[PDB]
Amino acid sequence: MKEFYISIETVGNNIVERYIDENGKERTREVEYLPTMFRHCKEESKYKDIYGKNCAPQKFPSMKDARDWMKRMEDIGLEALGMNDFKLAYISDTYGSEIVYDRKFVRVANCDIEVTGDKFPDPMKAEYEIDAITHYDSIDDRFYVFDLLNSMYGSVSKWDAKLAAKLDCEGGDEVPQEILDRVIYMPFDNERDMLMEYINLWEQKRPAIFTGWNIEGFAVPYIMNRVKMILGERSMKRFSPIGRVKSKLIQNMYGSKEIYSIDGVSILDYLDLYKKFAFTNLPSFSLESVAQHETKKGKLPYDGPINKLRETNHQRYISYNIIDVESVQAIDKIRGFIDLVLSMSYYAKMPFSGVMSPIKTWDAIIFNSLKGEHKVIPQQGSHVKQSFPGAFVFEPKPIARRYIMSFDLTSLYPSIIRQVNISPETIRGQFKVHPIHEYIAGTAPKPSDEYSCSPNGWMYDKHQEGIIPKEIAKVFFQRKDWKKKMFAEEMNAEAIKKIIMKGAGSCSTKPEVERYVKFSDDFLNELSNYTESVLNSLIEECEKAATLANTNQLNRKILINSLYGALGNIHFRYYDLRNATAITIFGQVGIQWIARKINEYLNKVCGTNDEDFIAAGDTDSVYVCVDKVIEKVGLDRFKEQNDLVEFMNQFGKKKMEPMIDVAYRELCDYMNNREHLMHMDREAISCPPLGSKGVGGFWKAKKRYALNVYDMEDKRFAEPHLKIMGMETQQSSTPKAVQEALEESIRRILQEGEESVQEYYKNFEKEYRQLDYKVIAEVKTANDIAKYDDKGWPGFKCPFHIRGVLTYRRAVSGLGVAPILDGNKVMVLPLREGNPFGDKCIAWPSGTELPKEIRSDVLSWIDHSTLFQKSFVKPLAGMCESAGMDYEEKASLDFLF
Amino acid sequence: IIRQVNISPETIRGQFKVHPIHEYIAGTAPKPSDEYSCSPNGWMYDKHQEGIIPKEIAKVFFQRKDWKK
Amino acid sequence: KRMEDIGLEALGMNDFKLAYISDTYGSEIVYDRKFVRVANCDIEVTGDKFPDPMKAEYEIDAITHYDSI
Repeated sequence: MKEFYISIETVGNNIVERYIDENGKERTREVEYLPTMFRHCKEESKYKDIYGKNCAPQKFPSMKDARDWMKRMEDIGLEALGMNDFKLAYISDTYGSEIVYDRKFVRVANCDIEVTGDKFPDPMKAEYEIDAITHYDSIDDRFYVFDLLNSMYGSVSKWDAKLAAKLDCEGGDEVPQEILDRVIYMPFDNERDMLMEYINLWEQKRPAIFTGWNIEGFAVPYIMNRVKMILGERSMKRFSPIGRVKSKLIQNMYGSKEIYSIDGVSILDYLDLYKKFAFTNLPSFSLESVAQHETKKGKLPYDGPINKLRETNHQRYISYNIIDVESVQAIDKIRGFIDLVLSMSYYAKMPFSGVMSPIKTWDAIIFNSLKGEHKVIPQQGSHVKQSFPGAFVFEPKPIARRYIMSFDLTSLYPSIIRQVNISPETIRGQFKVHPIHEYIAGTAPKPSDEYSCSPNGWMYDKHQEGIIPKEIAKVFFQRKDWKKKMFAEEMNAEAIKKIIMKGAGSCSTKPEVERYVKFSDDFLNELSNYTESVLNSLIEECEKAATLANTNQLNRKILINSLYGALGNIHFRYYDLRNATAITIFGQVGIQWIARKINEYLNKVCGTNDEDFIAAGDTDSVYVCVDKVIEKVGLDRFKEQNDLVEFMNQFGKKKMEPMIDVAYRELCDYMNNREHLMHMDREAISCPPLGSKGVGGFWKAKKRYALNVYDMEDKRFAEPHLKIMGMETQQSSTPKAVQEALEESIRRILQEGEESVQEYYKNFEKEYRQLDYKVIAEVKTANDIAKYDDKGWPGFKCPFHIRGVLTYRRAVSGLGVAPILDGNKVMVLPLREGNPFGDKCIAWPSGTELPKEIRSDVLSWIDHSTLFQKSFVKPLAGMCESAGMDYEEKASLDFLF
Repeated sequence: IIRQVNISPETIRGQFKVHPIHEYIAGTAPKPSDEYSCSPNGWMYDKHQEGIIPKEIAKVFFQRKDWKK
Repeated sequence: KRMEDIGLEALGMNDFKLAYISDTYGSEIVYDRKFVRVANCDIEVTGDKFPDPMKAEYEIDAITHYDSI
């Protein structure tokens, strides 16, 4: 196979690189790199810069020589062209051509750690002890488990595999058997031996990419702080193959935590990878909920705080962590995220960790393309931070819109990038600036005829294609090609399964198999001339090829989606404030333009005037509300929801292409570009169920609403699915039972009608009173109690939770219960005025129950009324007031005339 | 405190079972150690070798005393 | 820089001024206050606008400089 690397780093005047040799074995080499820099030249040279000026190369003998040359030509006020970074230059020059790789060869390690502690174990200080370490090695495909037997928290027994494999009722933990087939378990009596064994295990099998769920937040820091605090820095630095473990301190978002960097292994936090490369939103991003979402496999419920688990049934503890690491692997097996990171790294010819930063990725790819085109990139200009106006958010009228067709165009910012061709050399000057409303209404004349136009007052070329548009075109063509390859792989795989269940009894031999291309019929016959084992190998190969196609396709997708955020950042090598402002305000101008055109055309077609049809909207989405066409055609014509959906789909199909084309060709000739790529679709629809009196879709606030979608992007649903955001259905401040109740109420108001919501209100209101008092008690933190107490009675400015704690202490005076301690958590149950305890609330310690003697007296005297309203009534009020709806009725309007 | 507890970057010898501070304040907590000195943040420093920082503190103290005399 | 790239500790005083003082004096230093030239300066500039430390626009009319020796 081709020579492909694992990880490159810089050590002094040398480039060190861990790679895979020609025979599939891991090796390490050290090369004294000779950087080749560039500078401006008056003489004729074949190397021409971005603008077109001739430039001359220059070789250098040392790393420091090149750096000092850059500094010295910087301080004399002269510009030096090329790349300041050198690892990218080395990797680009060494390989040059596109590289191939085998995912099996690269060692992908997974880690997870469990630390028993009195208080939350703090990764930065790492004061507690490690007793659970599960390291998953890929090529060895092994779950190495390190357990600490004799800790300072009391010695415990030894883990048993067969016991854990059993069902939980006999005392097991239900770990799947194939997992225990690979669990290499080792106990340790003392911490030093276990940590040293982990160190030497890292040494023997050095990971190439070292991941885990929330790893740089809790795992990496804790392990390294503990090895520093136990063994010393001289062993802490043994993690890296080059002996360099430098600690970065910032995490400037709140300045809370610290990240780590082991020079030689590419740390890649799986939590960040999921957060950035999933396009999904969840109420909580903790491993358990997302694992349930992804693999539909939670773990057996447990009891008590985690801190005491090690001392109660440590067995389960260790088994718990063993399913912890697998869950992550499961997610990988569903998403192929590490295959994606390998694909991007080897497509951009760049180090692995750069995947975290879109700017580095884009710089690498654009430099590689330009170097392939014999050009030179400019020096990274230094600019100050000048924030530009944000997103043009439409104004939503809090009104219920029954028939609302929503749509947003594809790659808004990337498409605009070809509308204005904004590369640094493409600027051509400025023109006379009109008010923005003039361009919105089109009253301004043509800014320029032979030169392109942008609403930011600036002007760009038309015949000279920019380098950034060239990269956009290349990546977009690659994405289209790989989507075609996906279709090819899909029907090839279905042909293979057709061959499989047709039947094939013959010889066994693997033929000349191809990838990412369509399979011929004669090839299908040849595969039918092979055994069912060979057929299984063939479907495995087809599935692997399809997964690689997915990695490539979503690679292109995220590159395109990240270019916009790359261009607007200061440190990007081709930042232009004019370009960023043009991009943003052109997006605003385009969405306003299409909103106005929608209003005009819908008024003309309906025959009315001055009517507004556009609802709320973002910088790319315009949820126009169109119900006039439905009533205009005649609601009686439709007998089923499917017929109405199909009719409005045909209306959208006949309305989008011609209207959008005419509403964008004039803007295209205004802007004077080569061609208008800018276009929307009919992605989303919504409609209240036929024959019902539900509102269908309302609008509570900006980006806070609900709809009953029938068809997302031609994915029809037999029953309508509710799409909800903004409200507390997804907000975890309220309990989960009320979350279910709110989502059900939302469904009822959208679809069923008024009386349904009234009945559900009354039903839940009856059902809430007898619900268990544990879940309907508010979680609060009990602190600084002694300050707010007055001889065991409430004092000045006594907090509500502290008030409840004081009432509890008064009530449990003489009950023989443990007192509430400062810093503890308490569930609070408010009380009505006049209780024998003489106060409006009570609070009891976390994880415990109310005392039996006073439990009945409390329960008979609790005030659930104001809690119910705060946890359930609040939302309905907003939607019903914003949907022309009532949430409880006490007037007739019927009994009289 | 630095001179008495014998605290220095080189006299660290491990940690012990930390108890909550209010348990130490009332004196009901168990004896943290017998072999080396201890500090109620939950750390343990050797009793015998006087640290460099305590040594310099003692030097400066003695200079202070002789100069004031 | 070379040893830091390797990652091994480079012990010793990183600032060489302290190394010079430690090496070339060694014994307790004896000094006299009549040889240290300590200076006290004060300024007064006549100008309509409030004085701006960076602009340095006006001339200087009153300067006073006190020397100890």
